[PDB]
Amino acid sequence: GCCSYPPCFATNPDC
Repeated sequence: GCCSYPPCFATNPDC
């Protein structure tokens, strides 16, 4: 889960 995990939300343009 990229959009619910804080560091993967901050790095990826879609989230």
